[PDB]
Amino acid sequence: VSVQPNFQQDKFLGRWFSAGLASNSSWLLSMCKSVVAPATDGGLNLTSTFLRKNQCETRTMLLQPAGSLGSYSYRSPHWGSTYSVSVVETDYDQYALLYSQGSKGPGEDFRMATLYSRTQTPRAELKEKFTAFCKAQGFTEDTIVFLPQT
Ligand SMILES: [Cl-]
Ligand SMILES: [Cl-]
Repeated sequence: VSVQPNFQQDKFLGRWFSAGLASNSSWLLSMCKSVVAPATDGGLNLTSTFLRKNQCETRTMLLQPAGSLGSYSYRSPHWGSTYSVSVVETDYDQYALLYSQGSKGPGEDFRMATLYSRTQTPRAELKEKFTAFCKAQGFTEDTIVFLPQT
C-alpha cells in the first residue's frame, strides 16, 4: 500500500526496462522495453514492446490517477477486472519498484511486484533490493523471476 513519498510523475517519464517480477499467478518471460508518457487524464500511458517471430508488437496500458500521486488504477476489459498500481519506491534515474493488486472483478486476487530499471543491465544491489522487496510483499523465492536482456 506504500507509495513513493513526494512522487514526481514528470521524473518517472521515459524509457524503462522490466527487469524482474514476482506474482501469485503461475502462468504470468524476457526483458521488455516500456515507455512511460503522460496520459490525457493526468495519469500515465505505459507502452511496452516484445518480439514475436519477425515483428515487434506494441501494447499500451492506461494508468488512471487513483487519488494520490504515485497511485493508479488500470482496467482490463479482456479480464473484466480493475487493478491498483502503485510506484512504491523510485529514485527516478535508476530504478522503480511497483506493486499491483486486483481491486474489482475476477482478477481481485491477483498480486504482482515489478522491477523497472533505466538500463538493460541491473546492478546486483538492485536485484538484492528487488528480492528483499518481493519478500516484504509475501512473495516466496520460487515466484521471483529476473528477466534476461533479449
Ligand atoms: Cl514527503
Ligand atoms: Cl538499488
